[PDB]
Amino acid sequence: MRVGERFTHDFVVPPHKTVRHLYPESPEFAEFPEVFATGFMVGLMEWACVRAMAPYLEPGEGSLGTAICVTHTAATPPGLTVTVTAELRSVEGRRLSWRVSAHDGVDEIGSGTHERAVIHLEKFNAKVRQKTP
Amino acid sequence: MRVGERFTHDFVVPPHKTVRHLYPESPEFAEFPEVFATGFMVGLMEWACVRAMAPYLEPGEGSLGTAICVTHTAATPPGLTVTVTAELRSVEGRRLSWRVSAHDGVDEIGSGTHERAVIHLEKFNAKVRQKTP
Repeated sequence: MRVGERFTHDFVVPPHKTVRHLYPESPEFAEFPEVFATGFMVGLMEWACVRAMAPYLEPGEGSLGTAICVTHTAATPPGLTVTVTAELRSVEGRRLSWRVSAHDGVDEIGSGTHERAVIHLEKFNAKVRQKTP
Repeated sequence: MRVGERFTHDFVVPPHKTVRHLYPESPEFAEFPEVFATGFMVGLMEWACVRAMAPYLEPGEGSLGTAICVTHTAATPPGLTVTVTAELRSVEGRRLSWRVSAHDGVDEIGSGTHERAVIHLEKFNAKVRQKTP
């Protein structure tokens, strides 16, 4: 995969991706404005990068997000379409860095960077099960 | 509200806070490992800060996350307790900046900064309506 390549991905925001839906178990978020949650915008940014990566993984491999650095600069109600642009900045071993950017058809809603690590799934899964209570 | 003020928030990770649960609409996340998603980790760090700032907000005020910049350095299967620490690093009028970190009892899982803005809830909510389809 080539540094500089861009992938864009569109998502109509449903009613259930507001801050109250991220944590339905939180009383403290229960009365928040009905806007797209930062944690859901982050997942939508990961989703874009994972889709861009998928052609380049060997069977048995996947990836996990290892860092996120983004701003969230305008609020998005349900119904608008959020487009995420993921651009490859670098590949160093199993580490990929992305520039990630999102716009709701009205405003830029956020941007910054995201890093992912390529993992061997069977091995990672067996390791992480050994910390399971 | 006081700079260097610290809040701890403990949360037992349930099975439904994996990558697959953040976006059940996504075929691409369907076979990810069953570990605590970044977007849910972001959410939990935001929840810690909203709890800490609550006793300082005036009636009719709330807040929104305006930036998240964190690493995610180890994985967490359901069942472990994630403890988030939120330490206020600056307040300048409406803008609060927190140093956030989380550990799952076994590993430090993540570290960085979270910014939030105090909003006038009626006035903000009116602004969301003028862009609601």
